[PDB]
Amino acid sequence: MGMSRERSLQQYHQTSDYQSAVRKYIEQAVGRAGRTSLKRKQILLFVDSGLKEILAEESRDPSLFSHEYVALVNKAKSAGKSIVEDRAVRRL
Amino acid sequence: LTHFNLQEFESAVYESFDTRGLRLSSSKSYHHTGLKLVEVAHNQGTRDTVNCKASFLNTSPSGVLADMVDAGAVILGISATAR
Amino acid sequence: LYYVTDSVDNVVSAKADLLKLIEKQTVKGEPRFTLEQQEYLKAQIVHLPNQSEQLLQCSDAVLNDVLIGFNLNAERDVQAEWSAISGLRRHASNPEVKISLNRQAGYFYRNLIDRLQKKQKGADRVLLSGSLLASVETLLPGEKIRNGSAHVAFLTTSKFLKGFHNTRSRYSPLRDLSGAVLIIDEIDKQNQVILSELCKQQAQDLIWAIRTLRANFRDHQLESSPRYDKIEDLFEPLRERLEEFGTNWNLAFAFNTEGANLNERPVRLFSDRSFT
Amino acid sequence: MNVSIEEFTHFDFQLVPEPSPLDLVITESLKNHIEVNGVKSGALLPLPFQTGIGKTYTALNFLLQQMLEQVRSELKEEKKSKRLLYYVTDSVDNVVSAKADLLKLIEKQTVKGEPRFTLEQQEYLKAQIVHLPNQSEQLLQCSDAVLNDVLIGFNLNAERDVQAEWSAISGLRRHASNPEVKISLNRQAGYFYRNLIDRLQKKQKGADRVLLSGSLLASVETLLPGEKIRNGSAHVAFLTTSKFLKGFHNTRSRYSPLRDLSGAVLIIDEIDKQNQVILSELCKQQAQDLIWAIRTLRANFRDHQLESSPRYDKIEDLFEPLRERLEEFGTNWNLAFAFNTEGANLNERPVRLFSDRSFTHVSSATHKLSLKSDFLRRKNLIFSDEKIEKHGLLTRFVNEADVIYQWFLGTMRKAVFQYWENVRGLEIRSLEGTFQEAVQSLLTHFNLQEFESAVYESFDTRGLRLSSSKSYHHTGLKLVEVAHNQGTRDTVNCKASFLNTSPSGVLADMVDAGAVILGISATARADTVIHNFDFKYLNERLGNKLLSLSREQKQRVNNYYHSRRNYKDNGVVLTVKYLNSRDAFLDALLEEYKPEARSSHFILNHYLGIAESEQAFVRSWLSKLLASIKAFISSPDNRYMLSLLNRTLDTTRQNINDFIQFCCDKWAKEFNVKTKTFFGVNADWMRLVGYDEISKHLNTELGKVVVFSTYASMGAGKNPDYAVNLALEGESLISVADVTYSTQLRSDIDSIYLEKPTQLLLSDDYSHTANQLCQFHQILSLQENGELSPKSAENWCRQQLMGMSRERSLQQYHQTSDYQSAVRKYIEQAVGRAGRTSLKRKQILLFVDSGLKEILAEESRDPSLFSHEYVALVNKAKSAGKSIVEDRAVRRLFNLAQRNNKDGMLSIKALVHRLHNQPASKSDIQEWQDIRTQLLRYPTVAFQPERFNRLYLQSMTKGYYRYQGNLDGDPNSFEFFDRVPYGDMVSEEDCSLATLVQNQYVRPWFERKGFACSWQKEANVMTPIMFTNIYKGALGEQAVEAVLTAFDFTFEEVPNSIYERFDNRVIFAGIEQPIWLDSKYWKHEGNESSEGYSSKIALVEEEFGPSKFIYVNALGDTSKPIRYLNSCFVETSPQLAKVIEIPALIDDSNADTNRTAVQELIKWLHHS
DNA sequence: AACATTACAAAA
DNA sequence: ACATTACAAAAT
Repeated sequence: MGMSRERSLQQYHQTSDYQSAVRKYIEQAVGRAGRTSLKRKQILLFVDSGLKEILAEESRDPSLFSHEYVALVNKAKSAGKSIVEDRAVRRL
Repeated sequence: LTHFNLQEFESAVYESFDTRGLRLSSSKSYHHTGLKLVEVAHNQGTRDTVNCKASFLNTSPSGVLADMVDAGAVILGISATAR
Repeated sequence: LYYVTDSVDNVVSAKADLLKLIEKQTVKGEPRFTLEQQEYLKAQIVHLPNQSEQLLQCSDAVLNDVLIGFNLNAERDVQAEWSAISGLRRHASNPEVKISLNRQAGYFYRNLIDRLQKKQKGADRVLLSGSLLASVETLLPGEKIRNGSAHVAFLTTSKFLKGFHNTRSRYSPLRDLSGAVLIIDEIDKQNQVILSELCKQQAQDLIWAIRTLRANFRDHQLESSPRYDKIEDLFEPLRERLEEFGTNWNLAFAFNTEGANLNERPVRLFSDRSFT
Repeated sequence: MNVSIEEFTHFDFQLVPEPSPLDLVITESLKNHIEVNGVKSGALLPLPFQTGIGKTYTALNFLLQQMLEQVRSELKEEKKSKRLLYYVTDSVDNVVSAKADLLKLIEKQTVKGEPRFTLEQQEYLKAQIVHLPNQSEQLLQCSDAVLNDVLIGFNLNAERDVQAEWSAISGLRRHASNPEVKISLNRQAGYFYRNLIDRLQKKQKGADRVLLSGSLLASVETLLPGEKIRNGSAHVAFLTTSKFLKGFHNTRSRYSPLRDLSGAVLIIDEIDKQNQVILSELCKQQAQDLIWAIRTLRANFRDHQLESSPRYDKIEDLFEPLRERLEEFGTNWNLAFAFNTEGANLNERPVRLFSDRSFTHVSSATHKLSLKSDFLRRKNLIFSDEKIEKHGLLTRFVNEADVIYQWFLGTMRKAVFQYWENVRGLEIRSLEGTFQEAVQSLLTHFNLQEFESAVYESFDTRGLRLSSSKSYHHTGLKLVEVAHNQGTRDTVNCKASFLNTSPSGVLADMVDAGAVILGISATARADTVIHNFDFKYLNERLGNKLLSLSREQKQRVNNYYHSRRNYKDNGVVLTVKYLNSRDAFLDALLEEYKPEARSSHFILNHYLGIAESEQAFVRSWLSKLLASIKAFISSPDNRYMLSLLNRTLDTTRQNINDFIQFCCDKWAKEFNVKTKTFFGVNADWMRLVGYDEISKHLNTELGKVVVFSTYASMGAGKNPDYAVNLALEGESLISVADVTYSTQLRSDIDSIYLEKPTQLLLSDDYSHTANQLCQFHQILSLQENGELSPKSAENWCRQQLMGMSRERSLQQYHQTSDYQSAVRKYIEQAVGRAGRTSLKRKQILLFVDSGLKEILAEESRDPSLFSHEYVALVNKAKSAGKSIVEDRAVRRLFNLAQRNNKDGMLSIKALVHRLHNQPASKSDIQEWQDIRTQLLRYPTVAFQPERFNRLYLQSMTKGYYRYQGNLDGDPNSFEFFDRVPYGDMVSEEDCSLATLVQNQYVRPWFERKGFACSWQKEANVMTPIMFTNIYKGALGEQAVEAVLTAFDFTFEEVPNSIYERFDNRVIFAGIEQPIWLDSKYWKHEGNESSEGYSSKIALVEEEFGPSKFIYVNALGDTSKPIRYLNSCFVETSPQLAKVIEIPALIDDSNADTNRTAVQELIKWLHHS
């Protein structure tokens, strides 16, 4: 019918694919900023609070995550756990 | 194409062999069937005939990658968010 | 061997770093490769940019050599375009000139390579050796791949999907991927790059196409030479299907619409081809 | 705000300036055309107005008068469309200058001393004139504001593809450096204009059509000058010939003037040159693959149908015969298979075939090429039979395919016209408004969209169209190349290039479409078909539509020219000299140039850079040129010399220049006169410092000037005059007119040297195919006019197809009188373009290459309109007495007799072959019967025929002639008239018509049928082929039919299965078995075999069983016995014979019927 | 009443 | 063995 981009985005935001894409963008952003070996005493990360509920849903193996991404995920998860629908069951 | 007098399909055929010359059959998946969008509208310059202009996607990017792997190519994809 | 990534800058930088690695690699403290071995290794690596940048990086001497060696120096339509582009080149002002220079470079490269391929396909095929071979390999990096001088190619994803020219035709890597090795940098973005390439295909008029196929497959036949052995049997079911379909839908008539609301807006149909 | 038409209300349209005799010459001639013919008929008026007499002023005054007539009609008719006016010439510079002079004429015209037009009237008049340049120059003259307004108003400002291109071009515009940038800028302007106008037209065609008004309308009219013509704001257009032929764009489509020429007026400057210009476009057409085209037409016309709506009424019947022909052709040639070649020599070289489409066919193959369908291989193979099989030839297949393709294009034109008629009927809008929609609808109903372009160009060159008239000028030629397809080595294609008409045919089409054409040129009626239109063909085709000046009008023009160029009464003398080559003279200056050298040949070979082979040629060119220059330097009063050569003296021959320069200096020192030289004065030089330097030097320095140029460099609008400074010139100047020191004081060239023009055959550098078509067109035009015999033309065509050199083509051309006419045309133009002013020297020196003396001495036209210099040249040449030359008229008569005989010879054979092909057609029977009827009714005609022109030849005698040739052999070996004093004679007596008509039975039949009983003593008489193969047979058949009908016999029409095998079928007394008849006019040996007669009889009985066969001789001795023969033509008993032979029906001594023979025939019929 | 943008590659 | 050149327009 020819709807608008805002309505397509609203349709997309109801999927867990959207959250995975958000976390992918955050991971790339924090990874493209640690390219050297000389580090300051303190590294400050400031995050839009709307990302917190998303980043608390990271569940993959952190064996290959960067240090900044692990710090972000731990800080988000520090607020406890939130009730979410399992991706596998809904996909089933 | 010259034996069949079908030279006007030449370009089309070439493009097909670009996107489907890379090709376990009755498996069903959007990634190797694609989609089709058809517009039925009046022909240019004449107001009493119509045409059916169709745009196709015969495969998805994942289908293209699977085709390259199945064609014998060894692919090393390097990315931190590769999976 | 292919090194593929999305950006041109990453391709150029990766080739530069490979050359640096060849130059400066050491084992146990001694240099790994001698100067001759380094030169031989560097000779096997080729870079395939878009056609405009391919033309603009060739000197006027190389292009004059190519034109003289293929007897295109007297065509007028070719010499006028090349003279105009050389004049633009010697007057490279602010990018206002550069955009036009790039566009004309692309068009001239298309025309020149088309004529060169046509000349090489015929019986009066030019023999390539020495300075002419060097000039052609400078103008056509794919000729190095075709001859066997080089086997490593640095290119972008879109260039890989479209292919590159040599003296004979346009070579498509996708049709010759048996045994090749691909190193794809930033692989997850190649999904979007490939999708953008796939969504650019030309639309087809289905009524015209089916009518043409039905009209031409009704009578026309292949020759029964050994080159066409068992090829005619591949098309018989298609001929039967076409004849039955044309009988069913009355393809002798042309198509039209009538009624309300069918004129203001064209009809749009979407199909996933299975159940949507 | 723009002026309106309501301003001319108080203007008086009867007050005109005093008209010059040239204006009367135009208007008086054009009025009698409206009287004799109608107001809707076109005309062609060639006006021999020489340059400098005021021809541009006259043409522009006529154009302004037409503009005023249009304004007056609009005021009185207070909505008819405006009458279009076109000013067409070859050069862009001439177009721009003519428009500038028209605007100046509007601004500065006065009547009785008061200004003719007010400021607002002047603005309104200037608003009606438009100029149409090429698309690149059209774009580059629009400001960025206009283009931004156009893009914004059509919502193209956000498209990326358009905006990137426009940004690139705008960036290029500001950085306009040396032409290295300008060439690319022009190319990009052309491409961007293509894309932008295409998008604008697409957007205007759809429902979302932008409304144009105010600033957007002004911007669009600035970008698209044709939109002004389409709206009706303007109706006068200045454009070039090529632009006129191609057309121009408006907001809807590309407008083609050729399709809308009804009522338009064309002013064509330098008309005779346009013959060449038009040919160029005609030679640029795209080649067509005939195999692909015919296969596509056959596949798509087999099933696809048009809709039966009222818009398509009676259009399908236009295409039904083409469908039947296509299906029959496809079965005949097995178009289900693809084509290929095999054999020796068929691979190294492609096959080339040339056809004039009537009687000139040439093949590049040494042996006849055959075409065979191999069903086992499923292929169509082209063979070379190393051993006549009429069926199965490549030439037959190619000719039939070409015929079918052209038939399809013509039927598409007819269908477009019918669609326009139906649409006009329904929606009650010109032929141009429905042309594209009709083409699209027809091609999409038939699924034949790939022919779209092929249709459009055709309607350009054949939509401009007294039918059975035969002439090369409206049939054209065809060049076919059979060669392997690209990329595949087992199929071939047949690429064909066509010329469907000649430039003369195009001009005749424009005149017949309702256009009034004024062609202005001093050499407008030259006697060349190579460098001018064919005016014999134009006269034949147009009749009184081709206007001309009477003797009194010509004398008025001559008096006006003499009054403005009075030489004799003002003491101006023209001294003409003819220069021969002098070897010792050149040797002297050669030795003085390099005194250290041993011989002059060493100097030419080493110092001048002349190769030893060409030295002699140079020694003829140089020794003449210098001989003029010296004679110019020793002349005291002369200042300005122009040397017209064939080759440019640029830096490529720099060394030669030095030698000439040296000589000049020496001669200057020998005569104490300063001399300046201008070498290499060509078109590129004029684009640089632009001939104003020579004028300034003549105006400011007291020395002689010698300019070295060529014929090609001196164009129509070059104007080589300088501003006179009376201090530098003495008393040598003379005024030859009566004008009171009009504006500036200017003089012209005073001394001239003329070389013999050389490369007088046209050529095309666009491509190899275009040049081939140009050469073939020239050969065929020379054959059509009669300058070549058919044998010479066929040999020349064969050599051209083999690929000869230009020198051999020139040698072929030099043997014609067309060559001499072209030479004299070039000389006349050269001397006419050098007398453009009225201030003349005491003496005017003309130096002429002596090789021209023999040519110019053959001038024979009326010198009433020649210039003074040309008359002086002709008189000087003729001063050597008269030379014996062959008359052009009689030689053309011989050549045309041979041409007509050959054309009839081949046409009769083709028609008979088509007749002996069962099933036959109906147009073929009609053609055969019409030919016989025309010959019977008009054996000789007084006027030149129009519908059957190739059945007759023009003889020197009246009603009879002599010939000597083999009527069954080679048509190229026939001789006619006094060349064969003792030969076969064609007249009324050799056909024994007078003795035949004396009989009491044939004569009433001839009167009631209208057949001539005698031959009028006329100049047009039938060719020998028609006298022997057609006329005598018709006489015998008619005599036999009348004699038998007098005895109560009935005759019925033979059916097509046995046509031309037997003339008639006989019914008498109701005998239920069929009876077949054969008649021979007089006694002749039965060259057809008895086995052939038996074959015919068996063929007849195969379809009709037993019957009767009669072989009767119309005229002969009636005492001979009546014969009975069997099926084997052996004499047998009357009780079992099947063939009855009658030796004579009417006796040849007293014209008495053999009634006994008729009675015996009746008894024979009673015995069966 | 949702959501809220930049960037690029091959050109024909 | 002939004969013996330059110039134009519309561009696709």
